[PDB]
Amino acid sequence: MPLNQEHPDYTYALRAADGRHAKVNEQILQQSFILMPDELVEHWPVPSLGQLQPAHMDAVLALNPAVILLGTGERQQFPSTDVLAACLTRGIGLEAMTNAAAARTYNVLASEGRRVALAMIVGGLEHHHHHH
Repeated sequence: MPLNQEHPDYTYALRAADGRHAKVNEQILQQSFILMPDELVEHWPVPSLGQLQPAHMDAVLALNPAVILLGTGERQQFPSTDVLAACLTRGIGLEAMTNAAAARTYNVLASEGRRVALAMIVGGLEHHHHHH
């Protein structure tokens, strides 16, 4: 018998990440969130990496992953070198990509079965821009 049961619920799948929005199954997220093969962490109050610090990634470090895929939506920017220090010492593979690219790498790692932390930041919090 498959010994992976007891309220496993339904396996969430990422359908499409455009960079400003993220379509998780049928859920449209427009913020920053952490997806892992354990649960979905919607609560990540870091919409901009200008506040990105191990102190706010502590929750991520507490989960203790092997590789962390950071999606910068469509606005690619690298995390503070301060963050890299904490990652390097633990041996954490922190990768900064776009949501489109991260979705591909996450697919591979999901099939590998290795603990990957998918941190998606979608830079699409705004609405109807200026034209009416």
